[PDB]
Amino acid sequence: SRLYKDICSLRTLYGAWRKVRSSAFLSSSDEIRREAEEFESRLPDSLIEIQHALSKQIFIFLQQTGVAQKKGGKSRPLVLAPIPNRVVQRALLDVLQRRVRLVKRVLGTPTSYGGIPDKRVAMAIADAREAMRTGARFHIRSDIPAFFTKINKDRVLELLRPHLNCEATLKLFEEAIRTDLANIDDLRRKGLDEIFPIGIEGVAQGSPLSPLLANIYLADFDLAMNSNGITCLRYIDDFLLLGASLSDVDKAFNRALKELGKIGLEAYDPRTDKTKASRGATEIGFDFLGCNVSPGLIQPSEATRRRFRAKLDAEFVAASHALRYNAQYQDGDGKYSYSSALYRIDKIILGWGKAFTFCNGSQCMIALDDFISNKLAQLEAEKIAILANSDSTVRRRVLGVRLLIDI
Amino acid sequence: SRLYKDICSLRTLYGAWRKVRSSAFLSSSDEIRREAEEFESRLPDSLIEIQHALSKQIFIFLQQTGVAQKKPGGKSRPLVLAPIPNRVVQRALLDVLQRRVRLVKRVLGTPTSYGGIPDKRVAMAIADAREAMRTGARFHIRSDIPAFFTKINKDRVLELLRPHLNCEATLKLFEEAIRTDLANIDDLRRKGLDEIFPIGIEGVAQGSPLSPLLANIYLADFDLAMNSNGITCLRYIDDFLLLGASLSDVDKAFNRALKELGKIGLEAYDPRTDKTKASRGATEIGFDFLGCNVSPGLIQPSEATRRRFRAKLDAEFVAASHALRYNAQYQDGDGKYSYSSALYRIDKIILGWGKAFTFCNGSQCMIALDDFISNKLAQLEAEKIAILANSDSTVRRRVLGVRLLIDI
DNA sequence: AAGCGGTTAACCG
DNA sequence: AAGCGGTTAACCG
Ligand SMILES: Nc1ccn([C@H]2C[C@H](O)[C@@H](COP(=O)(O)OP(=O)(O)OP(=O)(O)O)O2)c(=O)n1
Ligand SMILES: Nc1ccn([C@H]2C[C@H](O)[C@@H](COP(=O)(O)OP(=O)(O)OP(=O)(O)O)O2)c(=O)n1
Ligand SMILES: [Mn+2]
Ligand SMILES: [Mn+2]
Repeated sequence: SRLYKDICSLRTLYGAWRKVRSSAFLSSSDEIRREAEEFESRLPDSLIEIQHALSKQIFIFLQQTGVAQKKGGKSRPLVLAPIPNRVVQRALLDVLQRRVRLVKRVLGTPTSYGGIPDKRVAMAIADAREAMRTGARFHIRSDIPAFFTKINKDRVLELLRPHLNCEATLKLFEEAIRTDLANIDDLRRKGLDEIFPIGIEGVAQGSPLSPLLANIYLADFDLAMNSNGITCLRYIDDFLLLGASLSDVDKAFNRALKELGKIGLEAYDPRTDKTKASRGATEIGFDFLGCNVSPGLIQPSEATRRRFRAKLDAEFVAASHALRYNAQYQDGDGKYSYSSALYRIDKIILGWGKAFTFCNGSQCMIALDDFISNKLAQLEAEKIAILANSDSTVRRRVLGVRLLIDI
Repeated sequence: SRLYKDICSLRTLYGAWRKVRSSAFLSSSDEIRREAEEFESRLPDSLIEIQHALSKQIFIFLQQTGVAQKKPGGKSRPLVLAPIPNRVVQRALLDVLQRRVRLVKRVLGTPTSYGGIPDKRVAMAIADAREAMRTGARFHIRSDIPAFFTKINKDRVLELLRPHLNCEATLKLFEEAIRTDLANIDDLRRKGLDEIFPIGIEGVAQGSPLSPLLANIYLADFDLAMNSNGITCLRYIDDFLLLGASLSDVDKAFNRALKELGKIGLEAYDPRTDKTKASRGATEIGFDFLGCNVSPGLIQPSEATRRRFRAKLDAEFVAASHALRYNAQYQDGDGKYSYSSALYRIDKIILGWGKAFTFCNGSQCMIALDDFISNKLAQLEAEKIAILANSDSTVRRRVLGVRLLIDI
């Protein structure tokens, strides 16, 4: 089977591993990094082993580890797997997306944008604002509660059996999407087992296949909803319905509830969940994918700016505490030294402002820059007060220039 | 042959490629890493091509590029930049020669040799020297070989390793790897820089992984001869220390060293004529070795090493002051030299340097260097307070180094 | 247009 | 103790 042969090819497996290591080497978890160093060493052989197993069809997905990601909703069920699992999983995604028509068709879908190669949030935001200015005068925006968890692996499998034409790739794909948690007993003891995809409901959050799986799951939804003069733009779970009449979108959301109902999914009702979903005249402006889409103006959603000001606020108080602490105290992290804090704050402004460069949030950005400018001025004066009466050593640990005598 | 089989191992080759990739991917050179990313793409095939060729013995080293590199003094480092396949096969050769060749493992093994050897550091040599002093070595001569890589003779190196390798194919690969062929030779000849590069049998390429091992193999006869008759010779690459009970014993040793070096075509800086490259005198008073000042009681960074550090730090502060003035009036700033970014980098320079001399015990000069830092620092604050007193918010953000969202 | 062997950003050849 | 897809470090799911 040429499809299966691609999966066992060393070009694919090394391509996949390149993708996996790019993450592992940066992992906060030392074990993941070191497991990757152990895989990077013996690299020709460490992938040939997998290639060998895959070829003789005796590859074994190792038991995973289910952890709880700090989360509004229930702690995200993060399924962390060994490197060979992640490598074989990333391999499957690469071969599926270049060789399977249904996959490329699902990637092709014009109204789907999340987790699709060559597709970005900005493109959706553009299409949305294009629908207004073509007769979109009202909206509903909603998302699927616990989407992955409610995804059914039996429906996933049944949709994929036709377009696979390789019973071996079917077995591999089947084992790829199972979750066998090795810490299951500890997880039962905390009463946490039930949120993980240990049964047929759910896909592993943390597998590379799951976003494709999700997008395949809503293939039917995407088609049904783009009809009746109602335009639906979906990024992952989030869907924006755009229409001429409030009545029209209201009915469409009702059709959506039935459409997601067939496949086990609900959708936050805008009137019921104003903080999770939205409804109204597209003119008032609406929040979508972190932007506020007004037809005159487009900018990051207030919540995104709020988050950003809160992260900035935290850093600045962190610095102030440190400036007093470093004076009169020998030990400091030095992360919060004036030099380090400003350096972090500068790169935070870079990283965030870099993603919103498409947005024109200038009235808001100037306020965010006004917030930063004021915060910067305060700390500067705060430190000069302390520096005004300070010996060289104190200023050194305050400013963040290490002392050689203490190394 | 097991030796050659080893070199044609894709695990051997990939190991070599990993080390080459780590260097090329951080390379300042536009050309060099572009070449490396392309090799990382197509990686599976990129290396089998080399493996096929190595197994077939059809492998061809490609033409290299010679670069005279400005060095302190009028001296130039003859850089030989090679294509990625050259570089991979050469690191492959090094990795195999150092794990399978008995002579090679013995040369790395020698106790008195420390440069470019795995599991070996400058401190281990400084420690060995102090012990020799503790057991009665009260006088020393320290010297260096001029242009050592340039004067090594490939034919002697081949003669030394030919009995040990036991494979004609390994020997042929080694000869091709040692050899230098330059694409840029006509341009160098017009320059007059052609002679510096190892185009001839004399010399070993700088920028080749093999060349540091070759030098250790070349000086192995010197290492045994020097460590005799009450004299301990400790060598890191070219640099050598002769340790003895009496000045006469060290003086006699230097003459012996020149003779051992002379047979192999090498020479040493004279301790009386050149203060910078050789020293002579009593170990009880201090002497410099490998950037350390080795006193029987105290070890510290050497005075030259501290001057470099003081200059590197001074440069950083000069740049910071200039940018302080520039980032106020203009917007074309580099930002690397903004107050926040400047102070942050200086801190990490101070980290890395103090980390290098943790094996030293002298605090007096560390304290004086700390004082100099605090002086330049407080000056820079004076310069920042001044500029910012007459400043709007936009200038304050450009000076301090907290970029504006508007300018993204 | 910037390379190599090595060490706990840096250091030594 | 920390994962995934996608995009010009971050953002969005
Ligand atoms: N860091 C990650 C990783 C994966 N996903 C995936 C899994 C979710 O099922 C899907 C939908 O995105 P949501 O943020 O809406 O996630 P949930 O549907 O789980 O949350 P909620 O119940 O709050 O809608 O996106 C995600 O959102 N965020
Ligand atoms: N950055 C460096 C420093 C040194 N070396 C190698 C090649 C040199 O020939 C050898 C000896 O180091 P020296 O610094 O003593 O250099 P030279 O012997 O070439 O010059 P000099 O006459 O100044 O001693 O170490 C190197 O490859 N790269
Ligand atoms: Mn959701
Ligand atoms: Mn020299």
